Amino acid sequence: SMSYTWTGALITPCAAEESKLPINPLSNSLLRHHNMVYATTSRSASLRQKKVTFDRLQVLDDHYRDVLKEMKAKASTVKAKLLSIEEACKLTPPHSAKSKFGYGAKDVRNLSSRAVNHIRSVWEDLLEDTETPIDTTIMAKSEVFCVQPRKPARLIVFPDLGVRVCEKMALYDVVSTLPQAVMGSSYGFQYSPKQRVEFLVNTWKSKKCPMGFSYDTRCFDSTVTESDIRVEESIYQCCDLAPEARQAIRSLTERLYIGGPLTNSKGQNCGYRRCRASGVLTTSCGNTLTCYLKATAACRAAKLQDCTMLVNGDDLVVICESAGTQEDAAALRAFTEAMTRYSAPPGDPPQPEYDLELITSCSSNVSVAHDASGKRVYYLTRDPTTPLARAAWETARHTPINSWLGNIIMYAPTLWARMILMTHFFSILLAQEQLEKALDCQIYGACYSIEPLDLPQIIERLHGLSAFTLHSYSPGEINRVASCLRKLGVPPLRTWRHRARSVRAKLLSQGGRAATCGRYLFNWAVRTKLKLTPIPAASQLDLSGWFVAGYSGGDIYHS
Repeated sequence: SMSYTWTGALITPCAAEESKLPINPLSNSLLRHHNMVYATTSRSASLRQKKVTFDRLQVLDDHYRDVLKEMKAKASTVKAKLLSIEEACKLTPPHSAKSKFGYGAKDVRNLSSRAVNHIRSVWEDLLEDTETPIDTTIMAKSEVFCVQPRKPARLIVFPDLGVRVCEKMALYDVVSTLPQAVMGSSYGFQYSPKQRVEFLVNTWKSKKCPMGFSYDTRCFDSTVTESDIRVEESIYQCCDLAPEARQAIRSLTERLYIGGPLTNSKGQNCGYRRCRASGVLTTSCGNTLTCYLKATAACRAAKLQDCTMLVNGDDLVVICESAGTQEDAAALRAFTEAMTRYSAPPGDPPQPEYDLELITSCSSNVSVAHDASGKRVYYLTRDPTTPLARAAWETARHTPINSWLGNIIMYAPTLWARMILMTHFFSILLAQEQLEKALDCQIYGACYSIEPLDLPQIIERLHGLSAFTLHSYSPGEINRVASCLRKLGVPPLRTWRHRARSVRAKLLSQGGRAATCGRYLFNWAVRTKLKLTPIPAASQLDLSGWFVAGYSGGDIYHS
């Protein structure tokens, strides 16, 4: 059926939309070519609609059903708990979109009487009404990018804050625990960057002759069918659940997940969704499950040998035993026809790779570097263009989320993150004495509140001490970085080394946590390097729950 249907009304914005990168002194010392940095706005929604709207084709087969039975079997071992209104409220992000019922995020997080009563009533309605479609709002997503040799805004769809709190009560545990129990090592959100790199390399090294490929589904969300969502429910249904939870999941599937009416910010009727909503709690879990089910069966259909998959929602990467150049190519083509039949047509065409570093999954790839001793260290990196563009934008305007902080944490080992992201921002946090001001960043969809001064502990725990001593990067990584900076108008690396020397100096002067930041994060700036030893306060840090599950668009916040 059509993924979408439109009345004709337009996807509208609430407030104004900044699209051009301002001419700010602070951001300008970072990226001079400001006209190459733009932000999507509703003005291009039309273009996205035209692309995400289409008729879905799906033909299931024995392979699909065998894989589904296998997954259900594992699902059976799970026992999910219903969350208390309190627990679910504390998950609501402080800046989560307010409800159209006289209360918002803050009121929710605060167990305010009004908010709570509506939540109670919304929950009761989920238990009594098992059919009535549930309203959702549709917005043009505002994301920053660099021009190309422009991308239209993505569309987000989400129910009222009230329903969102109920989703958490009935599904937070399920989506935080089931993916793992079902997909085992193949579930990607269980791995921290280091861990993922480990899994990729060990896997690659275990194949007699490895062949790997990433597979890009053309607009995954709109490809998810009513059947996929029902099959996804059938899996949640194998869990042990409290009666009201089982009903809440049933009602939520029929009234929200499978589809429903779309309303713009003006309260007008935009159309109807019959595919995945990008802004619900089960979006990450559903997509990882759906994509895993289809890919596994497709691998069988294609006869790929001894496959090892890693799934992160719609992102998919596969490593298997090579059967030969020609064979692999045909096998990949088979795999693709299988996916197309399962309703997961390719975007870019999948290409077989025989060098791990060439494969790109989750927008990242493996690269090598050496530590103090010269030992080789695999780490995860990526073309730094988007990260940099957003760093500049986030520098010129105050934004709800700080991708830079999120990128430092996920790419702490990279050349650009250490030399650029670290220098620049610490430089600015000093000048404005906000090294202690906690900022919100995002990790796998979840919103985290973090103090920059904690970065050293965080980084050590998630990557190890080598993250502060990596050096002698591969030429390809260096060239991509250098090339990038030239393109964006960002000062060359030598200039960053100089700036870092200053930043570090000032940080050390301050002593305390700051002095540590300078000692660990910038040890690469000096030549008479210090001997970096384990940071005490690190392991004392509670990082459990940091790399357990994805929550992209799940309205999750536990910090």
